[PDB]
Amino acid sequence: IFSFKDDNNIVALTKGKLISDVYTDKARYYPSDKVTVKIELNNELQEDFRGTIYIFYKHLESIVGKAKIQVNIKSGQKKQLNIFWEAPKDDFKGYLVEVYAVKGNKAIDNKNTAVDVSSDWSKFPRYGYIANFPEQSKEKSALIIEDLNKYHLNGLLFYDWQYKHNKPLAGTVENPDPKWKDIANRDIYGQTVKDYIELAHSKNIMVANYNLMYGGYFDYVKDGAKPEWGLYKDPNHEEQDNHPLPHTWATDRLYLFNPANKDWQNYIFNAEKDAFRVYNFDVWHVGTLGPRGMVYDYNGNPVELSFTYADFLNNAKNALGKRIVCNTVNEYGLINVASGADVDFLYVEIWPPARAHYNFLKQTVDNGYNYSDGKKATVVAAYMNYGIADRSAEFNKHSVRLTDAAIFAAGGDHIELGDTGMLSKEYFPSANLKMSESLVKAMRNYYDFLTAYENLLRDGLKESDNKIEIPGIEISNNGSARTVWTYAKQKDGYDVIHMINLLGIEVSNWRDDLGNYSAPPIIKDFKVKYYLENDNIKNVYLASPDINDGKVMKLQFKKKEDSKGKYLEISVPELQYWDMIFIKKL
Amino acid sequence: NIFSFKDDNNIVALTKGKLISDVYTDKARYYPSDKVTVKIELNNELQEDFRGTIYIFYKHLESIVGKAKIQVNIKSGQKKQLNIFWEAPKDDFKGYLVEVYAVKGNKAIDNKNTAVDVSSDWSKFPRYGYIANFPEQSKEKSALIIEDLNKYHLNGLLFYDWQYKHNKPLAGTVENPDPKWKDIANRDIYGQTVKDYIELAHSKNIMVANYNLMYGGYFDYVKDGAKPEWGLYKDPNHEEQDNHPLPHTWATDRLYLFNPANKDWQNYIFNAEKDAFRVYNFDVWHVGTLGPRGMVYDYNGNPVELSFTYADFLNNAKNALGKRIVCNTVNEYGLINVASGADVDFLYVEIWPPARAHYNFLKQTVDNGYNYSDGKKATVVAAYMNYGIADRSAEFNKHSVRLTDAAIFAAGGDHIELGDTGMLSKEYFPSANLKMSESLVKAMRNYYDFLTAYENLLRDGLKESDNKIEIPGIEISNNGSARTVWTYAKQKDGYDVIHMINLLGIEVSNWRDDLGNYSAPPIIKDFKVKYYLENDNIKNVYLASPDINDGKVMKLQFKKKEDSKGKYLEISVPELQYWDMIFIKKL
Ligand SMILES: OC[C@H]1O[C@H](OC[C@H]2O[C@H](OC[C@H]3O[C@H](OC[C@H]4O[C@H](OC[C@H]5O[C@H](OC[C@H]6O[C@@H](O)[C@H](O)[C@@H](O)[C@@H]6O)[C@H](O)[C@@H](O)[C@@H]5O)[C@H](O)[C@@H](O)[C@@H]4O)[C@H](O)[C@@H](O)[C@@H]3O)[C@H](O)[C@@H](O)[C@@H]2O)[C@H](O)[C@@H](O)[C@@H]1O
Ligand SMILES: OC[C@H]1O[C@H](OC[C@H]2O[C@H](OC[C@H]3O[C@H](OC[C@H]4O[C@H](O)[C@H](O)[C@@H](O)[C@@H]4O)[C@H](O)[C@@H](O)[C@@H]3O)[C@H](O)[C@@H](O)[C@@H]2O)[C@H](O)[C@@H](O)[C@@H]1O
Repeated sequence: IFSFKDDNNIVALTKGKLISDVYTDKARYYPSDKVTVKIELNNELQEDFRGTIYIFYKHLESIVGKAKIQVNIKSGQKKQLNIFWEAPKDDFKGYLVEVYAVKGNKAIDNKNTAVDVSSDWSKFPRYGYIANFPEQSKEKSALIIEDLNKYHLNGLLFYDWQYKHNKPLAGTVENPDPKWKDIANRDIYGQTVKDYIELAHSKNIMVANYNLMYGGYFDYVKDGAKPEWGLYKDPNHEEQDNHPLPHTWATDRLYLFNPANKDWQNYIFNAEKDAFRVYNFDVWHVGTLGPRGMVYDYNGNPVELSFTYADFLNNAKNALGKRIVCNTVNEYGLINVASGADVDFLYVEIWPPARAHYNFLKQTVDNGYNYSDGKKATVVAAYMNYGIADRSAEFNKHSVRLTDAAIFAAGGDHIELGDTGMLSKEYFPSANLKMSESLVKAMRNYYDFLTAYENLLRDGLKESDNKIEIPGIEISNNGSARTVWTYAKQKDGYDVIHMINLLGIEVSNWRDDLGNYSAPPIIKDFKVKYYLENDNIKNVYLASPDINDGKVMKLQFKKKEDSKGKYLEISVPELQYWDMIFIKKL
Repeated sequence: NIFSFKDDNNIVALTKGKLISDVYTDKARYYPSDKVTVKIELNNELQEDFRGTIYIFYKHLESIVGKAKIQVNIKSGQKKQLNIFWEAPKDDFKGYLVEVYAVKGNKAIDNKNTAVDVSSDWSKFPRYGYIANFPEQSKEKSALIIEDLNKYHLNGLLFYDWQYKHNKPLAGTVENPDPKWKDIANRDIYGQTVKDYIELAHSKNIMVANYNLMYGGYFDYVKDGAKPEWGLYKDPNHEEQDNHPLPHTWATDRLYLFNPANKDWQNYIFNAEKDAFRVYNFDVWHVGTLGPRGMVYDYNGNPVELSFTYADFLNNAKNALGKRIVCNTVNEYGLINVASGADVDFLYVEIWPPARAHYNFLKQTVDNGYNYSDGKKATVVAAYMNYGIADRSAEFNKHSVRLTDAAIFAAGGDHIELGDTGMLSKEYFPSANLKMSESLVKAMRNYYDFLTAYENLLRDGLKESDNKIEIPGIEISNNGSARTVWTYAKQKDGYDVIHMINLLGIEVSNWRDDLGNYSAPPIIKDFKVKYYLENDNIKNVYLASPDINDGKVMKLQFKKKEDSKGKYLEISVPELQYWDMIFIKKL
């Protein structure tokens, strides 16, 4: 009766009319932790409810637990219901949690959440951000943290919280200044920073401190940095490299330093040590600005910037006793960081206008996997609808979903959600684009999916060369326009096939610069052919954040053979944006 | 066997180059069953008369597919040329090594090799070069230059800055072409030299490519009938047309850019090109691009993302002209778009430091072109060597130039670097301040023979292999890291192939060597390579290198073994200097 085909499942009639929300107390759980599932009921059935709430805990295709609770709730009344569960003992596992409201012998509402059991964020990063630190009650800060925990975000990057790039702590360790100007002359309140950190930590969220690897203000000599540590655009120390900034900001430019200079390292590590002593950050998120052209140290020797990164980052980790993440802009330095630096995971920011094609969302994640020999996960910053980011306007709910399907299916994570809603540009506080209610609802599904299926998306997978066909439909393996983008991967116990619908896409630009993409065409009851070596295939499944909020469905299939060999012919009921087929092997 | 180098009757070492002065062929590529003419130039510098035998062996990978011999009497200080005729075997898209030996008594005293490519079309195995200067000159002089380039088996040549204007390539009319004109840099171009080169190139089965941008026009383009409505703009109000700035002394101060998706621009530039192709018998339009332009808009203020306009422009150009098309995607800007959607003969990528400085990019550029085309298009790379010293009069670094070619060729690529001025040092092809030393020329002859002769093992039906490689005692990498042997494996029908590229003398993984000061790699002799291979139906193990006996295959000793990581072949390698290709023949 919890099956949606079943005549005793009228959920489509009454969806969201009893179950208002479902979420958990934390972002991440240690094995055997108590998990608290929180259910918010709001009876909008215009009728009193006297029934039962069913909860199923699922690991991929399997039921790993269930619970039921009788609940009455009168028309127009609200209630909360908490369900308590012990996280299973296996580390690094994702689960879907399915909640059903049942009256009589019939399911009348359903909503899902997810649970990530991971002892460390670094295998399955789900990075978000906080860009604003105004004076506000701890109570208001707690509400923002609760909002973000809905998406199971397990890391938060605090963007432009610090005082100076070469002196992040305002005041001193013995007496910290409670208020200061950031880079853009915004007011930052230290107590808001501290509150966010504590609230994050109570939900097992890692908190990351943004600063550049190599930046200092116009007046860096006053604070005790030397021109002799600098990075220069010429071999005669005339023009120190720099990042120009708008004239109302705290300094007219950030001057750049040589990361390989040992005096810069000692100086910046000491300044950060002070910041980490006052503000209980877990991570230093080390920013970079990407390739800088031909550059030189003070004495005119050329500097190969990317060759300096790993040494800097490993020394920084040792100096601070904290975790490190480095942003390799446009993959500049990614090979060097992936193979040599003890970073928690890889982080790649795309700046435009190269890397516009959908395939780069996949390929960036593939490069991170290959250059790390499969040891590091990859986070992508890929700012959606960037061409309209100076408009008072909305994120396009279609292109945002396709971009996330592209990154998530490839085994990546997309840094996009935060206190201001969603990122529209590299300056995180810029918030001219808002998420509509429909997009928010999509993101809840997509982030539940990213969590519950993490074991099939980015755990022990290799690329498969088994051929896929979708008879009658144009396909591509690389995100080409007017195709279903499809490719396969394999791991121990499972083969996974992804289908991403670009049939509505005329031009394969993931960014959707006018914010005007449309709903993909919907294909129902079609066939996929998967050319498989082995015969011991008992079951084939599908899950999609577009279909019943990520609930697994068993698919019909047949074993067949034609001129290209043996294959499974898989019956697929529906594709909207993104479907994940998964085949259970031995 | 007196021809093997380990044999004591082979004393080639002492008298190398003292009798066989050169070996080469009449054409760049051959159709199946064409007559192949191998030309052997003798110059007896032995200081005694020679009365012996010249042996020619025709090799396909490990196997002898033919042989010939001719006894020769040649006196001390005499020169003679032999012409030896062979029939190209019937299988298309095959490369061969041609080994020439001078034997006196039972002793081999000299050796020189060349190669032969049997290909009915250049596009599978492109070997692209250039011609940059078109002064007034005799056909006989043009023929000598084509002969020099043919030594390297170049099967296509890009004519760079031959044309009159980027928006009007033909000077004069079709019926009355101007016999000469000024190019974009105000150099004198002679029409007859362009024509002579085209004709000479065709006689050797060399494709000739006409350079011009996709979307460029001179400062006075309105006079020539082009409209600013077709243009590409840096703002949405059509205030400032996008442009490529040029020196003030040149024919135009700048090249104004147009929107390739504008059908009126297409129609105009296709007609302009149609006239040039009616006069000059070019085979290919090599369509230039400048790479990313930032945010650009059409005349009405609509944003244009350039990379997504390329494929359709190129396909329309091909259909309008009836000619072959190639398009350069600068730093891969547009590469996926062209590779997946354009009917180009092959892919072409300029790659630039600092972003793409790492050795890995030489391989990854080729891998991308291959993956994005679903294995259907070959890739050519432009990577201008020793760029940092290229404004002053000097020599190329012979070590970094070899390592760059090893990396490109091993990956299944080709490198556009050789032409009328010697070798490329800048993106402005005529800039020729760097010269190749004699020793580099000698290496390039070897490397281009190797590129041709081993084309079937380098870029014909190969996939990446995940079979483990170890080199005990030596640091290795799969990605061109500094202070390693760069090694990886590929497999095809009948062969596994293992490349080793020696980056042990490299401090920083940077292929360009901007100061021109890279050193000879260390030489590693008599070492072991472990190659973990499941199947044991192995026929033999071979090695070829352009650094060792001019590309001649050697059979290697190996042993079947097993340790905790699985079964492996322990392969004994006599020597690695720059680049070895091991290949393993399956049963
Ligand atoms: O007189 C003293 C000077 O002489 C010499 O330099 C002359 C000029 O050469 C070039 O311009 C002449 C040619 O212009 C057109 O073709 C331009 C080139 O098109 C391709 O290369 C594109 C691009 O590559 C490099 O930039 C990479 C990348 O960098 C980013 O910063 C940028 O945002 C991206 O858009 C860009 O893709 C390179 O730095 C840049 O110069 C190039 O524009 C193609 O592969 C090249 O072969 C081709 O040259 C025109 O179509 C041609 O007919 C014409 O010959 C050069 O662009 C000018 O900068 C030079 O002034 C000496 O070499 C120089 O030292 C001296 O200053
Ligand atoms: O009048 C409005 C105009 O300015 C606005 O944009 C402001 C600037 O934003 C960025 O620079 C500020 C930023 O600079 C460094 O960080 C640069 C980037 O590097 C990191 O690695 C990271 O990945 C990025 O998120 C980060 O932005 C400092 O380290 C950091 O503290 C500062 O915030 C741009 O780089 C500048 O070009 C901009 O001027 C407005 O958004 C624009 O639309 C207007 O141009």
